[PDB]
Amino acid sequence: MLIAIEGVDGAGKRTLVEKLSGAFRAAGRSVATLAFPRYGQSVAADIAAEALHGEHGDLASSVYAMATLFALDRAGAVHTIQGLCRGYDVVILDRYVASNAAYSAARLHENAAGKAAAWVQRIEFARLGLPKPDWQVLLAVSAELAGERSRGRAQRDPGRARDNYERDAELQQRTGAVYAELAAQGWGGRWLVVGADVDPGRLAATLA
Amino acid sequence: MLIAIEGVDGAGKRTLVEKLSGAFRAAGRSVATLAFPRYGQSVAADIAAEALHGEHGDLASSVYAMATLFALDRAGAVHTIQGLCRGYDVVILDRYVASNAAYSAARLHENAAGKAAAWVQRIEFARLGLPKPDWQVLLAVSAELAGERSRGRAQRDPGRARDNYERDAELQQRTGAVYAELAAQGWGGRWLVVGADVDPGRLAATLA
Ligand SMILES: O=c1[nH]c(=O)n([C@H]2C[C@H](O)[C@@H](COP(=O)(O)O)O2)cc1CO
Ligand SMILES: O=c1[nH]c(=O)n([C@H]2C[C@H](O)[C@@H](COP(=O)(O)O)O2)cc1CO
Ligand SMILES: [Mg+2]
Ligand SMILES: [Mg+2]
Repeated sequence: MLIAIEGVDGAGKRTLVEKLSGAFRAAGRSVATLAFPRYGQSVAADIAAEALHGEHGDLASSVYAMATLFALDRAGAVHTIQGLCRGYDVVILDRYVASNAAYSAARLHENAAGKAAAWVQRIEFARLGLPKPDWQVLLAVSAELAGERSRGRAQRDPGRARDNYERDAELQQRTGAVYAELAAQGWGGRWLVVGADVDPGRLAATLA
Repeated sequence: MLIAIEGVDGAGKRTLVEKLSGAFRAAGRSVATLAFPRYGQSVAADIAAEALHGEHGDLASSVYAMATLFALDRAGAVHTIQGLCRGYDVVILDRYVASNAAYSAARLHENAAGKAAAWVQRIEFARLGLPKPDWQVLLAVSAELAGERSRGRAQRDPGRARDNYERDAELQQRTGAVYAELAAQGWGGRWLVVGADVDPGRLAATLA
């Protein structure tokens, strides 16, 4: 089974991933995890990160260019995803194809039914062959609370300064609204919306 | 030996490549050839082409985004280049790293000493590890004559319509001027400037 954890920056995805993986393991299932962007593992992922922190000229100014780098990152991990799925019972991902739809739609002030989300659909799933997730969990959180966690993370960790997207409070709010639409739409597969208080044991029972 | 054939669109590079490869073979050396962008062989190369023909939203509007896709294309062919160099005596390329410097510098109205050309240097050679060419041949031609060949190619071949760069006569002229600077500078390795009348036999003797 392939599970994707989605949400805005500072929503608390990586933590939910560690709590979830533990719950599945306390249930007897082997678990594997992968996080996108795969920093350090692919040039596409790295150039993208550097671009969000101000490098590579006008790269980050193009909404479609950024989406492409993130998609090229995933395209390079297809065999790896399939391998993990064959050998493990559960595979949890920290962000997946839906992040590209939500952020791209939000940067262009479009909704989940817009052209950007449809573009991601056509390129990543149909063309690049990334397998659709069995489940997509949306850790819904107030934009204010999320931004607060992102700002705190930057204050206490020099190698964790916020990037362009994280400094745009408006983009984070719109992205939140697009995510909520994607879920109700069942975009790319079935979704499950949870909050900060979601119980890891029950949650893992819903996804089992 | 690694040889790169550079020049503006319609300069006549592919033809010089077929005439050159024949001259080396008539000299007893095995020859191998590769052309960039590697259309059909890599997603990066294909998205780039589609973008130049009007697809993928605002992608082609970013100078650095296009340069990145072309570089990602090459990055994926490094092992292939090295393999060809080990097994063959001569390897001729239809366009290589210098095209990214010339076109990028020209789109930004910079010269060969500008930041764009320096960026390509840092990312493709130093970071991605593409081997520098032993020789870089610049097929210098009048911008007018080149554009004339590009327009004729489009009239007689439906699958050969000009792309964005080819329709910009001003970009083609500036790109020509940047190329001439790159050569005099010996950018990326030694250069050889030739014209339409260059003799394939002698030329191949200079590169032998
Ligand atoms: O496909 C994507 N599209 C996309 O826009 N992103 C965004 C989310 C962030 O602002 C950034 C990477 O974020 P992070 O390292 O916090 O997961 O890029 C991330 C991905 C996944 O790679
Ligand atoms: O690195 C590059 N940078 C770059 O700007 N180009 C340009 C030249 C063209 O206008 C186009 C591809 O051209 P062509 O198929 O005629 O070789 O992209 C081509 C390459 C090589 O890939
Ligand atoms: Mg982030
Ligand atoms: Mg061309």
